[PDB]
Amino acid sequence: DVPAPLTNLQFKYTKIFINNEWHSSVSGKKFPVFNPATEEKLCEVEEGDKEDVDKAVKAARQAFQIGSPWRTMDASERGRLLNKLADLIERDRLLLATMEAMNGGKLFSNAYLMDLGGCIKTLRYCAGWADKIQGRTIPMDGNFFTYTRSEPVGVCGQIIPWNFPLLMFLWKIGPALSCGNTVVVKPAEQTPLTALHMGSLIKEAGFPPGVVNIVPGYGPTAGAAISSHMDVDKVAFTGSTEVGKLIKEAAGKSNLKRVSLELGGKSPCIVFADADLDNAVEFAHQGVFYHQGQCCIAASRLFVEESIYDEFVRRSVERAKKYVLGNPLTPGVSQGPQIDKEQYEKILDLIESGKKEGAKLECGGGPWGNKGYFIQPTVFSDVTDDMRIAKEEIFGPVQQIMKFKSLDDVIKRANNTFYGLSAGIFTNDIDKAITVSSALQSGTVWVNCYSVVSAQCPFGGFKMSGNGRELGEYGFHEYTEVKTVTIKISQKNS
Amino acid sequence: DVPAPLTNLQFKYTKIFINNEWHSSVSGKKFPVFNPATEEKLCEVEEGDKEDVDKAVKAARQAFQIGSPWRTMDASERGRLLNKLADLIERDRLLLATMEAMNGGKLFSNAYLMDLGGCIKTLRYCAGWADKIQGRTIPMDGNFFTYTRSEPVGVCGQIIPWNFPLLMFLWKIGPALSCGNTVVVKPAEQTPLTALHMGSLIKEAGFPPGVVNIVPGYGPTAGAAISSHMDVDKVAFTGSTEVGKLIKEAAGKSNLKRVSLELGGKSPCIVFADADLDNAVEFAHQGVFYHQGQCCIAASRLFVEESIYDEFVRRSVERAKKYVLGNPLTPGVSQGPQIDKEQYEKILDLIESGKKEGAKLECGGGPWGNKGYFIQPTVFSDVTDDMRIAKEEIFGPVQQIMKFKSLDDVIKRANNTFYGLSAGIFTNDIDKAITVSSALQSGTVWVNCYSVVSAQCPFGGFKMSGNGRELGEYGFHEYTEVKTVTIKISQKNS
Amino acid sequence: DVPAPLTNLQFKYTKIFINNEWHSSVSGKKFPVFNPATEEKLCEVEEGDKEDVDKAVKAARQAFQIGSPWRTMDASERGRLLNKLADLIERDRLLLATMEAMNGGKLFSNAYLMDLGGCIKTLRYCAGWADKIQGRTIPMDGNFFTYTRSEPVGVCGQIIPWNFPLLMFLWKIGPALSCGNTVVVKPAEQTPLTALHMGSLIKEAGFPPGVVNIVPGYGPTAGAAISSHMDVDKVAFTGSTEVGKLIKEAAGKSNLKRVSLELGGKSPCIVFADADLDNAVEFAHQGVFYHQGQCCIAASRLFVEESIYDEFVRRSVERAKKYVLGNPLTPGVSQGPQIDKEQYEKILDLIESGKKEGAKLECGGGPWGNKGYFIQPTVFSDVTDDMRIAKEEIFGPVQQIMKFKSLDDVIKRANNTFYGLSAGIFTNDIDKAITVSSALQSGTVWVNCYSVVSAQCPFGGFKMSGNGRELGEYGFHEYTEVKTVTIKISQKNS
Amino acid sequence: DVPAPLTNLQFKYTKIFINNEWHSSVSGKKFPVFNPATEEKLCEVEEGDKEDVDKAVKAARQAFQIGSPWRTMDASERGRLLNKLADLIERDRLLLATMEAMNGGKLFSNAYLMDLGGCIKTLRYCAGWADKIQGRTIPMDGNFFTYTRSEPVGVCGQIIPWNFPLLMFLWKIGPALSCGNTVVVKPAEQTPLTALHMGSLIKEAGFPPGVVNIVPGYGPTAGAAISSHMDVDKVAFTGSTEVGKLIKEAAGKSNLKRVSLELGGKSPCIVFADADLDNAVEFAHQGVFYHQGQCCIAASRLFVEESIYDEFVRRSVERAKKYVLGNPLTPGVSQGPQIDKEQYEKILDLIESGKKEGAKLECGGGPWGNKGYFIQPTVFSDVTDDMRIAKEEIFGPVQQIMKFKSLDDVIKRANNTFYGLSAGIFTNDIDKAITVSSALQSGTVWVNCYSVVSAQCPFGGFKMSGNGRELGEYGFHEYTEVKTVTIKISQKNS
Ligand SMILES: NC(=O)c1ccc[n+]([C@@H]2O[C@H](COP(=O)([O-])OP(=O)(O)OC[C@H]3O[C@@H](n4cnc5c(N)ncnc54)[C@H](O)[C@@H]3O)[C@@H](O)[C@H]2O)c1
Ligand SMILES: *C[C@@H]1CN(C(=O)CCCCC)c2cc(O)c3ccccc3c21
Ligand SMILES: [Mg+2]
Ligand SMILES: [Mg+2]
Ligand SMILES: [Mg+2]
Ligand SMILES: [Mg+2]
Repeated sequence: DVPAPLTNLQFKYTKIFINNEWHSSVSGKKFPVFNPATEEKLCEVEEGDKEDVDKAVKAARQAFQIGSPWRTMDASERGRLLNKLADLIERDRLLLATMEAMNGGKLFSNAYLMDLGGCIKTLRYCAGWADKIQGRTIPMDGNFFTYTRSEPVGVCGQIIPWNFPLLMFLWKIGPALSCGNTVVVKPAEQTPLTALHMGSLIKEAGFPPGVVNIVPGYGPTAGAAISSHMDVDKVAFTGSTEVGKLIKEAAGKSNLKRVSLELGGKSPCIVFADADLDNAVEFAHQGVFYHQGQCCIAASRLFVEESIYDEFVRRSVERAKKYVLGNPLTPGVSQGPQIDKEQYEKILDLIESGKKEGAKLECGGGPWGNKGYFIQPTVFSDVTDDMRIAKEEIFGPVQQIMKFKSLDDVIKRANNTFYGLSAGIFTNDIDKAITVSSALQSGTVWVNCYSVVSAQCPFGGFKMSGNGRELGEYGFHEYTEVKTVTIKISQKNS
Repeated sequence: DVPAPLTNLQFKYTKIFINNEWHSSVSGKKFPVFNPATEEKLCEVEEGDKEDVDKAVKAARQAFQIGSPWRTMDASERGRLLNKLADLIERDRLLLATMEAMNGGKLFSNAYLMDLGGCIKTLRYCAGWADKIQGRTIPMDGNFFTYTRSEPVGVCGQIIPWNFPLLMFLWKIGPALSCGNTVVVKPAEQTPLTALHMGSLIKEAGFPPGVVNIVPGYGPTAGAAISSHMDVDKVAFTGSTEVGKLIKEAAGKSNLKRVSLELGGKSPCIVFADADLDNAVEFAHQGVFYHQGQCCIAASRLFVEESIYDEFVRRSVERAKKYVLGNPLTPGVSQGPQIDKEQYEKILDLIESGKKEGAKLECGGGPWGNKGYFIQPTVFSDVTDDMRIAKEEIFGPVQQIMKFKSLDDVIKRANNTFYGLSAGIFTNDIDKAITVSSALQSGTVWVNCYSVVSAQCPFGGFKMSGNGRELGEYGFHEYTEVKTVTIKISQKNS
Repeated sequence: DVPAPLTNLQFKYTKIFINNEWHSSVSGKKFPVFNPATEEKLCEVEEGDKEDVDKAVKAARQAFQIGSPWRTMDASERGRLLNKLADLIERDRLLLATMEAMNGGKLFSNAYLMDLGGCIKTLRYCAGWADKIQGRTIPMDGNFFTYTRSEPVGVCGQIIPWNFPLLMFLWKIGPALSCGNTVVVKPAEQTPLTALHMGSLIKEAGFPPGVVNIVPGYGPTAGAAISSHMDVDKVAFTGSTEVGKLIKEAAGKSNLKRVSLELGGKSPCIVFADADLDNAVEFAHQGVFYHQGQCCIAASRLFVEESIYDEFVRRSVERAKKYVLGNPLTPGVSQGPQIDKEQYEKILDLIESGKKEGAKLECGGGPWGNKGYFIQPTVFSDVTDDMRIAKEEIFGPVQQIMKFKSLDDVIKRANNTFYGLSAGIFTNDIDKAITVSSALQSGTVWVNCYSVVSAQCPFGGFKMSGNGRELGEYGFHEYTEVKTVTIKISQKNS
Repeated sequence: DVPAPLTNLQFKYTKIFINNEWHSSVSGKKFPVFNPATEEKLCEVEEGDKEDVDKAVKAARQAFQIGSPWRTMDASERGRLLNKLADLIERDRLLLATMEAMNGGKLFSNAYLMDLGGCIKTLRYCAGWADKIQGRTIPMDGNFFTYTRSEPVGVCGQIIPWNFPLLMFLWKIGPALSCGNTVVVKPAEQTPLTALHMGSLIKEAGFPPGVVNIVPGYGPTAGAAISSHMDVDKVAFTGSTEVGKLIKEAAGKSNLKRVSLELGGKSPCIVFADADLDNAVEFAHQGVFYHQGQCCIAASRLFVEESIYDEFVRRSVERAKKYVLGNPLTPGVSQGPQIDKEQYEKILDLIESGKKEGAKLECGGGPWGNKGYFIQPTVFSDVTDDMRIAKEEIFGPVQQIMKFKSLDDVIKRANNTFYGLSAGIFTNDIDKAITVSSALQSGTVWVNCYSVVSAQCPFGGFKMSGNGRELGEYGFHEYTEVKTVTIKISQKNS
């Protein structure tokens, strides 16, 4: 039961958020934000750059000083504040979902049910960890009492993408704040608006000034000012593998800030002949087509065992033709646009390369309409490993179906990539489920399912799909810096 | 390479061990110890009773005093000492395996390979935990610094059975000493000898006097003096359910000592029609017949799905006929005797009740030989839930085979017992493996195997099969007592 | 800022709570509940006995069946429900606090601020753990995949006292429910009313029927029916050491249910000559006098170093005379009554024994008024270790002040008791704070403070003050039963 | 019992170690290795470069393949192998200590007692973790079974310095192998020899070929080939800040390899007026002067409260005059040389800058001897924060003494650096010990001691002193890569 979206949405929060106040850009420049389904301008936003990032970093640093309200507050109160923030998101759920759909080209009921649901659940999970992040007491050698503190890391710069704008925002700030950090967040230039609304809710919830700062603007300006900043203790980034390398490099060049990255993928989904086919087809399909193919974890290499290949192809093609393209706020639309022209063209070019290189176009395979960035859902069969569409992250509604016969071969092929974010396996065989999931070089492996992401699980990549984990117990701990304290005593006892 | 067993074994360690010295019993009484295969007396051992336990408890208490060598030693030195002990057991393996086989009625190659191997591995595992048992620092409300210590509990009384005498001995002392406790061990009256040899090695390894004390003797005398003792901080018991109840009652009446129990079982082994049959037959067979059926975890209700039941029965019966009974030191013998007359008679009485209640006797069914307590390997089929042989722990070489046709039924029947020590499930279906293992009320559930016990895993019962877990990470934490220390400070910071 | 208490409170929930419904006692009997400050009857409550407990246990067992709503619900939803319950407590805070003050003889603003605040904080802490209770994956020997499940224990019987009725109620149900158990709760006969109100809020929050059942009634009837019940998996108890022994015994005799206990104390508070005296006097004072001396953790042996003894006595006596006795709902009253006549007389008798045995009565020392169970706040000096008032838990407003000179002596004297719940030390010396807190045989040790209890910390006794811990990470885990699952695989890899 | 050092040492292991075999460099070049006390050449070693690193990386990759001996071995056997290696180091202790002292300029009794002792203890600690590294099972939302594996990361390049060559070698390989990784080690060009001896012992202990590979050689050649390598999964580096930046940059540019760094320091040691002076003088003195000042953690800003500053200076100066410089193998020598010319000259240049900037030269201040790189022990007083000797890591026997009078000031001054490796605080005040240790931005804070480093504790820097922790529980988790496995099931139960 999903309400009707708001239609005549008026914008309010369009400025830089520092110390719980709204500021104009130091330059005075602004940049436009668009609806990808219509190409209309939604509003303009202050364009943050280096000098705005520097103010935000100062604010975050002051809020993190020993003795400050955020440092001396009970851990349990950090938790309380995070739950209050989630209450405010629930109150503003329609507004946020509409806003997210409009700005992001995202199907409204998905934005309402999945994105917003995920935002709330994430924050609630995080809230619960605040007073449960613990250090140790250690029975070291000699007459000493030794303990550790799990302290916050400090000022954390957080740079995020356009595909799940609000959700990614909360994935970053929730764990950081739960652990006691302060943050400077740089939303994607395509999708600042829901993040800016969150600023108003952070203030309303009662967070002290300087605890969250938000600086909308471009990557090589505001983004790079964060990655290179001499007083940012940690940078966390989600985005393209290419900018990820630049972030790590900049961290090295500047102050050796801690780095965490999630960079997208080319995730294999392997379907063995004993799999439940109905289950497998639907999961594989959603796994590559969700949000117009704009998921990091997209099942973009679908390996199907020979004896079921033709049938799986047939069913996949049938499934891919059940969409109605158009405005994602409009009742009955089941596929939205891609986010912007750069992505649209990237994807068309890759689609052309699959045609040129001999893959079999089964459906779709070109643009749709004459307004907004729409691409027809496309399936290719007889794809081979050396094709661009088998190698490169497409980030559009383009499914690749490939054949295998040997178990050892499909594992080596699945693993033969610099990516490692996720993978899926479909089989009813216990032994294969365990051993194949052990052998895949992927951060998450799903078994008889795909795209199952929950706040209780750590999430992130092997190899060039990432450094570190987000969420679960394991993620939390990476927003802490360990301090060992060792005290000389006259006599130690067990 | 299993070497030849020693033959002409001379006994040396036959006394009460306290403060690293050997003592006569206070009464001067001794009790005889027998070889169950031949009924000949091996030697006499000092008969420990209440007054000897009191001496052992004072020794253990003194060794536990704040400022003693054992309390002030580095945790890592506790670990070194445990590893040194394991070296000594390695050195003395042939002698201990021989002794264990003679005293216990145990197949000599099994004593040498399984029991002794397990002793060594258990101690090595324990040794590694010693300086890794850690407390916490805790972000509690208010201007306080709080931490916890994982202290040893103190003086632990440890009462053990006759079926794996040396391995049980090490299962008790290893974790206890790892965590810094002192102990008073009470070996079974049937099988004190390898434990007494262990005293010599504990001394040789260099443990401080009073850290391990061993009081051979009977149950209602020495055992009960431990369970009722007003200065024992914890009792750990492995044995019968009946006596476990007495121990727990004694603890309640005396000084509320902490209690952990492992009490045996009536463990179900469920073989689904989709299972690998060769694998299931062998594991289920070893699962009930191992060590003349004298395993707490014996797979003594074998539920087999109707479509494969007859075949499974036929194959189990054929497998059960491949034994040579005799002296467990003699090459080619593959089944030894039961431990003693009382067990022998309990088993024959239960075999008799199966015949009387209408079970189908497939093979075996009575004694063998003219010396020592031997029973033919016995298989009953068409067993039903209401039969004594389906409800009571038999603890001899007696297999019950029953059938089932519904998943829900067989879970409910498996669970319908006051026991809950272990269970097995044989299937190739992923869903059944996870969901049935979740639904079984048993401490250890094996899938496509049985009797896989390892030091890294916690082991113990649901329901009346026990309280607490032994070994693994979890075991070690039940040999500690948690102390919270909360220190007022002028101002807390995260 | 505390509101005025309700004055004309009408009672509504007076029945047995089973399956989210209100039931008459099977017998039809009822028992009266009184205001201890006035001796007026508040109302009558259904008198639960064995047959009511049996219905409650059946309900709890059915709610815990595999497939039931409570077993299949997301862990995160158990958390959500617990936070909703805390929201309802906040909504009903005035009502509950008034009710608690009236029924319990508790100072209203303490009930409002401390008890109710604690109730809410406790539940919020618990809620946060629900989806963070995790098992393990274990790299055991051999070709196996091994994991553990932290499953709930089952049906947990929970028996509680009259001193902090609502708070103790939530201490029990919060962690149990967070971990997925079902419960049968037996409030104290003196103080059922706030617990019964909680039943209405549990239903209103949405908990499934049978998840919490509440059976008001007496100890040797309803209490003993729980401790002896053959289908209760665990009993948790707070109360007198005497009934604790009976609970453990009954657990042993019946079904070996798991036992956890918190049993009160004789806690030492040690004040060294370098202590801040202002701080120390006020903490020691509150530490023994809070809630009319009716805290388990009462600082009822106050050891003061010789050179400051006379001054500490003087200041303590002055502090003890600053009370206004009377009705705990009345503005300006700072000391309420004791809970009932049995306690009142226990305390008077102990006060008489201190007079008889030669302690120096410094103030108070007898009853007050002629209605309700009021005792004048009493301080004794020159108390010695062999006096009844130095040995026995008094549970009334009676402070014992004792002298020491030697550090080693005061430690041995502090430790010379069967009790071990808590202790305090006041010193500015780092070395003493660490080493003395290590040497004290007490579950919680406070340093330069006293009575600091928070949900993030495990809480419970050494020796005869308890078995197990409540709250913190450590408590949570004791409402779980560990299951190890070991799966045979073709080949294991690290 | 420190034995006499060997004199007439013959070298045997001088080559590149790959797959348990010794190789010439691919170029055929060798490089000379010197004794810094005498400047004489010890031997020549094969000069490893990019092509030799490529060979080592292929070997390590192959040894890491799914199904290899190293991947399929029981975790507990990894532990056994580590303990066996520690046995071999024990056997070869005199030879290794002699070698370490000759090659490193290190006091022979310190090499034998401290360095070698530490090597052995570090490996024993690591050995015990191997089969105790565990993942999780996770109660995630929905009908799923989720678990995590703590897998090894893979191929780890490990680049180490000249100051504790063998101990650093074991600090790197111990945890890495414990967790199941394979490695490529690059010892410092000044000090390859004990590491090459270790290759022989790795082979003798029985590790599979390719599990450890060692490539002696220079930094910008072999080191850089590791940090840039497209098939190394993680680089771990201990050394200068400057080079740490290069490594992190190289990782970003190449394959986003995981990076951990320990980079040295400018560690403050704060002595309050209430401290025990005798204790503080000695710890602060050893804290800066140990191993000719060549410790990352050197207490190189000594802040002393004004009321005791002059006395502290006087006593420090007297202590600094009790050295005999010479060959560190000669009985009675208590200070050896600096490692090499470049370090020697860096130190003299810094000493010079102290004189020029107005520090008060109390003793020492220039070179000594006519052979080897010796510098007089030097103490400067009246040092101020802006001086080169207060800002830069000197890494020679040079003590800076400064004064302070306010707690707030001294914390701010201690923290005002880009380093954050360690700090010490000397005080007897409980409040200061906890609160100042909390406020210091340093990885290890010692209280009333200094330089207490133990295998059970995590060790590493805040800020530009490092990324990540080594050793303790926490260290071991950075040699793992977390994989989440999520399996669809028909119905989940708690
Ligand atoms: N630890 C504590 O917080 C605590 C609380 C109350 C009392 N006490 C101590 O105990 C003394 C006596 O108080 P009490 O008589 O009110 O406490 P108690 O131990 O009798 O009662 C505690 C709870 O146990 C129940 N109970 C009583 N008898 C039982 C039995 N035979 N089987 C099962 N349950 C039973 C009661 O009905 C109540 O719910 C007090 O003076 C005090 O010293 C300690
Ligand atoms: C009874 C004991 C004391 N207490 C306090 O809050 C005293 C504080 C007084 C100074 C303002 C307290 C609190 C909680 O939460 C408890 C829980 C369980 C057992 C005992 C207590 C106490
Ligand atoms: Mg880009
Ligand atoms: Mg018996
Ligand atoms: Mg009573
Ligand atoms: Mg250099």
